[PDB]
Amino acid sequence: APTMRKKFEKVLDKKAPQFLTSLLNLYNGDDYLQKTDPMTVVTSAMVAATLDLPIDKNLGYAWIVPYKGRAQFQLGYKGYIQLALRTGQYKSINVIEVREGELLKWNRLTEEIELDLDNNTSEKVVGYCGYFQLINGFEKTVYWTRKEIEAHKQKFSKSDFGWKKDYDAMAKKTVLRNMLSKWGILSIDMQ
Amino acid sequence: APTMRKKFEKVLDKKAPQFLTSLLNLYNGDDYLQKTDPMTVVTSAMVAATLDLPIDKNLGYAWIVPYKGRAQFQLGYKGYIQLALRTGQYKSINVIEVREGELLKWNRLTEEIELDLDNNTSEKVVGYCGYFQLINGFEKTVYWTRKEIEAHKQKFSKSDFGWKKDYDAMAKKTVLRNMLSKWGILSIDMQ
Amino acid sequence: APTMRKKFEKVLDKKAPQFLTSLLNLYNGDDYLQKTDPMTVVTSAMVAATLDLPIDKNLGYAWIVPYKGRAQFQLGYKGYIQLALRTGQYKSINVIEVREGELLKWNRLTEEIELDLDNNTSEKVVGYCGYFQLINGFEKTVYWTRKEIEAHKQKFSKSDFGWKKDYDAMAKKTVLRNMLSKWGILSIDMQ
Amino acid sequence: APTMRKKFEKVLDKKAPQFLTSLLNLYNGDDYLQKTDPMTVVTSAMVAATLDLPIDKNLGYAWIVPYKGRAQFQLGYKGYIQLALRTGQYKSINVIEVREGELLKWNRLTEEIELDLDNNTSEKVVGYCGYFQLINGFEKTVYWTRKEIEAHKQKFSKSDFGWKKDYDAMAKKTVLRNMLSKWGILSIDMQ
Amino acid sequence: APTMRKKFEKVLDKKAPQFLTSLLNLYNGDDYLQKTDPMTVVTSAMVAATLDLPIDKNLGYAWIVPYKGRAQFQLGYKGYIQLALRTGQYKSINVIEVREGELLKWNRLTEEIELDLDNNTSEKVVGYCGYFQLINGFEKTVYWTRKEIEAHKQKFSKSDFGWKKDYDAMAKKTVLRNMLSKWGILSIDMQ
Amino acid sequence: APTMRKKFEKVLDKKAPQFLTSLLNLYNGDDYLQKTDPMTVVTSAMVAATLDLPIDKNLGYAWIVPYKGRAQFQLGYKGYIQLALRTGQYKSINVIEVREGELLKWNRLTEEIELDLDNNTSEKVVGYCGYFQLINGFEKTVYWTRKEIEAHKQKFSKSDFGWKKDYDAMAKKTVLRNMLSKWGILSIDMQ
Amino acid sequence: APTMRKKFEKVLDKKAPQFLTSLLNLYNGDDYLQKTDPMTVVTSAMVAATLDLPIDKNLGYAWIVPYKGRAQFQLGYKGYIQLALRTGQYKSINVIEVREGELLKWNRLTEEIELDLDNNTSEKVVGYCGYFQLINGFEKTVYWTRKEIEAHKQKFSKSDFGWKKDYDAMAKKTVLRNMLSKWGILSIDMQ
Amino acid sequence: APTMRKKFEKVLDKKAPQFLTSLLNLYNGDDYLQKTDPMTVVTSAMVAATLDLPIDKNLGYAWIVPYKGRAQFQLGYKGYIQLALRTGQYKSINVIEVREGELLKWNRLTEEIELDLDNNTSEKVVGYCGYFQLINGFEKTVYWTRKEIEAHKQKFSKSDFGWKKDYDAMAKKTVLRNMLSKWGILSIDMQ
Amino acid sequence: APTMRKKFEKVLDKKAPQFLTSLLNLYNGDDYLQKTDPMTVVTSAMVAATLDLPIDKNLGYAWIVPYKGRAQFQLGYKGYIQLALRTGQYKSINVIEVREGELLKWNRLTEEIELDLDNNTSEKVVGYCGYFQLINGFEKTVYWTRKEIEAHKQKFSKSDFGWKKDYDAMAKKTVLRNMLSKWGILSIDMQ
Amino acid sequence: APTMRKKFEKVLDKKAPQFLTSLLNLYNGDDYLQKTDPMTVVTSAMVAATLDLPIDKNLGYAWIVPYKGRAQFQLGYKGYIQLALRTGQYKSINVIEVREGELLKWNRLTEEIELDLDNNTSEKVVGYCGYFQLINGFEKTVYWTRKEIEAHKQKFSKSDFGWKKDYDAMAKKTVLRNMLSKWGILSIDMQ
DNA sequence: AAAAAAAAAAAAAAAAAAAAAAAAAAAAAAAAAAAAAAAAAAAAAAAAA
DNA sequence: TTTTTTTTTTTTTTTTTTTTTTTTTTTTTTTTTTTTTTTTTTTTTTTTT
Repeated sequence: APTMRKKFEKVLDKKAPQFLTSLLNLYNGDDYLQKTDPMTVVTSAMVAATLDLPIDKNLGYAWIVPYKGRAQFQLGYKGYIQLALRTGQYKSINVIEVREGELLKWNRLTEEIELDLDNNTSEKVVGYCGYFQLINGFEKTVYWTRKEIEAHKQKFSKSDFGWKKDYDAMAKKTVLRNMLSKWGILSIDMQ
Repeated sequence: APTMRKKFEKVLDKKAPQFLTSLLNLYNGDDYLQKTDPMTVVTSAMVAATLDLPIDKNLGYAWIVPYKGRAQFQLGYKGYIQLALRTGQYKSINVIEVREGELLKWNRLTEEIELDLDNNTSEKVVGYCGYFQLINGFEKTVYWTRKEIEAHKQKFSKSDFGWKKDYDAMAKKTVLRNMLSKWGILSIDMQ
Repeated sequence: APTMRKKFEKVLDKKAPQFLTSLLNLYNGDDYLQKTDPMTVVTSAMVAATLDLPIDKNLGYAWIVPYKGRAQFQLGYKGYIQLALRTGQYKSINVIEVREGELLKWNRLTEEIELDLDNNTSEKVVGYCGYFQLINGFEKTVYWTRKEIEAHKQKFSKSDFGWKKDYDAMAKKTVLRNMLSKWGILSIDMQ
Repeated sequence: APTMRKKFEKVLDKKAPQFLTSLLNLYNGDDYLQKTDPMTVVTSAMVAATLDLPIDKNLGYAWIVPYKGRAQFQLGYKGYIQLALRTGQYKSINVIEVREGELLKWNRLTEEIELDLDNNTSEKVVGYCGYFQLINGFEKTVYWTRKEIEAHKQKFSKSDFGWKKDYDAMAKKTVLRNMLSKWGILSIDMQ
Repeated sequence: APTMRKKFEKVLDKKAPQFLTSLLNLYNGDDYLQKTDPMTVVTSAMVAATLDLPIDKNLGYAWIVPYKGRAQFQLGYKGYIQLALRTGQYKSINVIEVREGELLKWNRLTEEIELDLDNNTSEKVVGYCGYFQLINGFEKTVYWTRKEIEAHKQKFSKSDFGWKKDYDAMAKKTVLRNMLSKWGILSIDMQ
Repeated sequence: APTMRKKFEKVLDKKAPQFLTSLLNLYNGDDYLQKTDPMTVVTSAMVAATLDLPIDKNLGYAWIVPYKGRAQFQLGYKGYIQLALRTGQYKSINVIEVREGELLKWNRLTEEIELDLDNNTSEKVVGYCGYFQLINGFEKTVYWTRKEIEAHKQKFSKSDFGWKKDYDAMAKKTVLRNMLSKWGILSIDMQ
Repeated sequence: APTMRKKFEKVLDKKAPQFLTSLLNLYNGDDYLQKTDPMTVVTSAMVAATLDLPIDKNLGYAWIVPYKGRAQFQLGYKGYIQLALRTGQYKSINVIEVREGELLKWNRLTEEIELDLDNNTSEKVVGYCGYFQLINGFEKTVYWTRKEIEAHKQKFSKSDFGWKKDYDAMAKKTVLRNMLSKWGILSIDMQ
Repeated sequence: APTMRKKFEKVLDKKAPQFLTSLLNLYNGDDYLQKTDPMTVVTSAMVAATLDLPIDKNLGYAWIVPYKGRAQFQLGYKGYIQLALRTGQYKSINVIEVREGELLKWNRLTEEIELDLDNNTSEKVVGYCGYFQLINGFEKTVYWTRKEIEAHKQKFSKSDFGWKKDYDAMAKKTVLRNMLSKWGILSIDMQ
Repeated sequence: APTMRKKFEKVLDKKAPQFLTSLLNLYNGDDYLQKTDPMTVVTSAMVAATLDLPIDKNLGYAWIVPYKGRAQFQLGYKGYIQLALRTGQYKSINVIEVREGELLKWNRLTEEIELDLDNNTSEKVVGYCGYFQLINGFEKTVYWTRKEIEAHKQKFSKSDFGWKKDYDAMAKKTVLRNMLSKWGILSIDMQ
Repeated sequence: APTMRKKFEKVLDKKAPQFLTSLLNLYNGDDYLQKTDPMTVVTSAMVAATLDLPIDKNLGYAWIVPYKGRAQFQLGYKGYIQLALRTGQYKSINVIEVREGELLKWNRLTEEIELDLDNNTSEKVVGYCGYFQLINGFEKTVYWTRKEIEAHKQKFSKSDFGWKKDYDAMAKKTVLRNMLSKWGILSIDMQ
């Protein structure tokens, strides 16, 4: 038992600046966590700083969100990218927007898609595509339409300010985060 | 005997942050493990952290479930994906939903299935299909119907909250986890 | 002599986490190995961890069973699958259940079997079939009836709890393990 | 001379785990090799591990048998199957039991045999048949009677425990091993 | 000159395990080669391992026999079978024993022989027959009597232990090896 | 010019083991080639290995004989058999000994010979006969007497050790080799 | 034009070993081609190897003879036999020597000759006869005397070493080659 | 149109070696075709190789002769013999020389000629005779005198070197070729 | 309808080389068919090659002559001979020239002609005679004079180059072709 | 019924080239059959080719003439000659022209006619005579005058181009065809 | 009854460099093998420009 | 620029046996180089029961 306590104390002392920065950023921010127990907020900042993911706004790697008076540590859509890059096994990641009259055919069985880029008749988007390929040959491609993204936003999202000014960025972020979370390979320790 | 103790101590010291993160996440969670022996919970967290599978909720790789006052470490449906990707011998993994009037014929002997996608008469699903192919030519395909999935859920599952709002996700997860567990090739050490 | 000792020590040090995981899982389990010599259990865990086959329950690759106060390391019905996949020469493996009024004829000399699937008059099973085919053209097919499986279970099996709730799974597992052990090609090192 | 020593050392270092597993299995077994020179046992384990044929009991590929105080490495009836499959030129191998009133005629010159299967008057066996066919058209068929098998067992076998409980398995194993050893084509390196 | 040296070195390095196995088997055997030059034994093992014919006792493909203080590599009666099967042009090979009152007539010009099998008056053998047929229509048949085999054994063989317990096996082996050596078609590289 | 050099180099690299085996067998043999230029011996071994005819003693397909200080590659009496079998157009080849009081008449114009076999008055040979028949109907028969064979041996052969112990084998070999060389159809590439 | 070049290159690559063997045999031979252009020798070896007729001495199918400083490819008296056998339409070919007091009468119009064989008064030859018969009924017979053969040898032959030791063989070869060249039917591709 | 092109291409590819041999023989020959268009020479070699009649000098079946700067393919006096033998309907062909005081009478109406052979008074020739007989009873006989042959040679032949050394061979060749061309039955495809 | 198309296609494919040879000979010839439709020329070559009558100049069996811009296939005076010989019912065919003072009398009713050959007073020809006799006894004889032949040549022939140098050959050819065409029996398929 | 269909199909397949030649000749000809049903033309060509009588113009054995929009197969004046010769019972056939002052008397009862040939006073024809005699003694003679032939031509013939340039040939053809058709003996199968 | 007829003459061919051998043969009979511990679940998501 | 949810297991233990035998032989080549020549000629008519 004392050995685990000493190891935990050493780990805690090794990562003081991240904890200090997270606490200072939380203090300097707005006042929306005043209805929750401070112990939960401290624990959330602790676990966030343990994973080398500060809570500073300029990076957007993690957040603290209160649920029923309890603070929860949450991962952003760039934390998955950070973990995937820390894994060190990826080769390519990309996500683009398919406009009107670009794709030719697409079947979900063989995951084969063909497009005719730089040949458009209008200036409105029709769908979005994402694709990531590893080093050992594994590849994955997904394609979403506007209706599915709208349904997902209506079902899950509970805000409308961000989705109004820039519709494309939120859709791209959702596609990227879903593709990376569901099928990606993640790791914690950098190699 | 002392050599094995030194090796075990070195292995323990090498993976402290995962153990710390798992313990902190368990502490910050709800109070449902208070009726079990803490030693079993500590051992379960230990073995979970040994396999590079943290117990944090944002990843969903493993769980701790108490059975008859004894805590047990359990693998999720993404842990199999993680192990398969760590193996480094796969080429493709996929699972889709076959809607009404899509498939033509299917026999379980030769595992040959043909479908006519993008040609539907209704908007209700009829079945689910899964398919994974390796690099050395080995392929595997499975097909489930709604009745079999309903029977499996009635026989094994003991909850109904998740199965109500989104029926398709649970069926896809069950098909994927069964196909990967029964016939897949798994490994622990990354290559 | 010293060179072999150094090589053995290096091999031992290379595979510490598997040994640690196996020992922890054995400790966390029930108390049924207390009537045997601990040295035999340690040796069995050692050889099990040497072959990249952990003893964790969630995988079911190997077991430790005591016989006359001596612990023995045993291979499950998925260890054969793992070794066959590690070989890298297979093309297809399958096992199905032949119901009432499905097969037409079957002779054990030429190993030729014909069936009329999706055309049944009842809902009771009559037999089981297994078939595996390699890449270089070698194929093997076996067919068992209910009477033979019942006789085998009565002769060899010494438990009845598992065979009661689900009769089909045990029969399929027995057919698969027998077909893979008697006629399959196995290997230890992954290619 | 130094070049051959370096090559031998490299070959030895390449196959350490098989040697370790064989030695551990020999140690964990019963005490029947204590009347022989340990150097011979070490050499036998060495040559057994050189051919990718471990000595573990669960596989039954090879054995170590002491003769006049000297240990000898011996091939089982599955080692021939393993070598034949490693050759990669086979198409079919089979062995069955001919019961009472099944075969019609059989001549040893043209190796032509005809049978009327699934038409029996009793439940006692009369003989055994074996047949293996290659890819380039070469085929071989053998047929043994009960008297010849009994004479062979009396002449060569020196134990009776195995032959009592299950008479058919030993006869089938003898037919298979004799047919594969005398007329089969074997190889060491996998292709 | 350097190119041939590099090619020879590559060929030597490609076939190390066979050489190692042959040397280990020679070392583990009895002490009868101590009166000969070790260089000749090494060269004989080298050429034996070059032709993919190990010197292990369990296979019986080749031997090393000392003549006037010089070791010589020799082919067994199964090496001819191995080479003939490696050729890939054969269709059938067989050898049987003709008992008393079985054959009717036999002339050595047209090589036509007729027999009445399964009709015997005694239980003593009278002669032996061998027959091999290729794919392109070429066939060859030979027939030996007891007197000729006895004369050959007296003239050439210099041992009597093997010929005493089992007279038929040695005669069959001699007929097979003579028929395959004198008239058969052999090859070294497998096709 | 470079293309022919590349083709020759590829052909040389394709047939290394035969060259290595021939050189090793020549080295392990007696010392009778020490009075000749090594370049001629190397060239002779090269051409011998090019035709898939190794120089090993156990086969007796080809020899190296020095003439006036120059080594020459020579074909044995089995090389003709090998080439004829490689041709793939033959149907039957045979050679027998005609004893006293067996043949009735023989004329060299129509090549018609009749004999009364199995009816002899003495045990001394009188002549030898050879006969080979193709598939397209072409047949050839030759008959030699003792006087002609003795004259040929006196005129051409320059040794007497072999001809003393076994007179019949040398006569049969001479008849076979002459009949196959003068009138047979030969080919190099196997079909 | 490129198509014919590709076809010629493929034909050249298909027959490399014959060209290599011919070149090696020419190199290993005596030095009598040093006064001619090497290009002509290379072309002659090329055309000789194109017709599946190697230039090796042990076969005697073709030769290279220099005329006025130009090498020429020439057919031997066995090349005609090889081509005739490749045709596949022959039934019988023969040539014999008619001794003193054997023939009775012979007219060149109807090509009818009668002889009384095995009835001689001396041991000196008087003439030679040749006869070949096809399958469709066509037959041809020729008869030469000693004077005509002597005149032909004096007129055409320019050497005397071969004609001295063995007079009969050269006469038989001349009769055979003339009869086969003037009236025979030849072909290049084997059927 | 494409079908005929494919058939022509297949026919061309089937007969490459004859074309290659003809071209190589033409290249290796003297320089007398340098004043003609190469396309005509290529076409002539093509048609010559199409009819299974190579242009090699050792056979003398066909020639290429330039006329007014245009190369022409020409048939020799042995090509007619080859075609007649390919027909498969002939029974006998012959041509002889009638010397002084041999024939008795000859009339051109009934084609009846009688001679008294082996009864001569001088050693000078007087005429030539040719005779060919089919299988169905058709026969043809021709007889030429010296004056007619001399007139034909003066009228048609434009060279004198060949006609000087050997007068009889040219006359026999002319008689044979005229008799076979004017009245013979020819065919292209062998039967 | 499809059956006749398949049969026609098979017949076309069976006779490709004749068509190819005819087309190549037509191409290599002079330019006199450039004023006609190529389809007619192709059809004429097709029908000419269908009847096993190539259009090569060295044989002179058939020709292509343009009439009013339309190519026509025409039979020569040797095609009738070829067809008559293919019939297989003829016994004798002949045509001679009757000189001055040879014939005695000739009447056209009974077709009886008598001549006194080898008794001439001048060296000028007076007429021509032709005679052909079958096997079943049918005979036919015709006799032409110089005036009738001159009248026929003036009426029908439209060229004078051939008729100038050799007057007898054209007259003999006309007599032969007229006698064979008007009264002969012809057939297409060889028997 | 199926047997007759198979026999008809075999007969059709046996005579393809004649049908092909007839169709090609009809196609290459002029356009005068375009007003008739193609089925009738095909049937007429079929029956014409069935009787071994091609429709090619160079032979003139048969024709196709349209009558009231229906094509009809017609026999020429040489088809009767062909059938009569196929019968094999004839001995002589002839037809001549009787000029002015040649015949003496002629009565139609006894069919006796006498003429004084080679004794004429003018150069104009007066009549025509025809005569054919069999082997068994049967003879037939007919005699026509100019008036009867003119009346027949006026009554039956409907063209005048042919009858103008050559009056004698048409009269001879009419006499021959009438005499052969009315009184001759005809057959279809050759004997 | 639809039948009259022709485009045909000819050559470039003689011949040889083949006789032959170094092969007789053996070290091989066979065994240690029968099979079991297996069924399954905890999962749906979002905070971003 | 905005804050959730859900549930807890089960079974069972082994046996069998050990070897043998024996070693070689044979020897050596030959011979010789070529030739000859180059074309021609000409194109449609007719009908229907």
